[PDB]
Amino acid sequence: HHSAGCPSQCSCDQTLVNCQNIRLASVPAGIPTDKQRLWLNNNQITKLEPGVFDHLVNLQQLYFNSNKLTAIPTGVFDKLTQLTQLDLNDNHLKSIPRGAFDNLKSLTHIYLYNNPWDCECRDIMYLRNWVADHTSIVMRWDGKAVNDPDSAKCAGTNTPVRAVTEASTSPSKC
Repeated sequence: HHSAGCPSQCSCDQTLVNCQNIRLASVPAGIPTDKQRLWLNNNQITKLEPGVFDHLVNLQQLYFNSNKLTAIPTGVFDKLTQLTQLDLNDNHLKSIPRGAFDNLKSLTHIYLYNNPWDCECRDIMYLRNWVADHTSIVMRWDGKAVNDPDSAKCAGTNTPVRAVTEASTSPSKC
């Protein structure tokens, strides 16, 4: 008999696929394409499969904070041209691949804080430049969203990623 599109581990609103807080180790199959909001935060997702969000073209809000991501496939957000809010805080990200955010032209809020950004490695230069060119959308949460471009910080030293000088980075320390 006919059932709803919703992943069975998750809960669904008219506008929201709520998959937060359910100890997921991977992104569930069958996320409906007509929803504008996806919460995958506070899980234990360690990887994003290439192509996972490609059909989710109407998505406006994607929360993926407090997971265990160590890398982002370069083209993973390519189809999310409507996306206005993206939360990646509290993952294990070390850098963003060059051009990863190229197609995210509607973003008003991106959250990047509490990731071990590796500022000794020259791969950090894409994120450095991107933050520096989009400071008005870099946000941290403190009750409400607060615009703070210094909130993406280098692992260990806590210096802002956007202040990193290329000369302090190395291509062989990666």
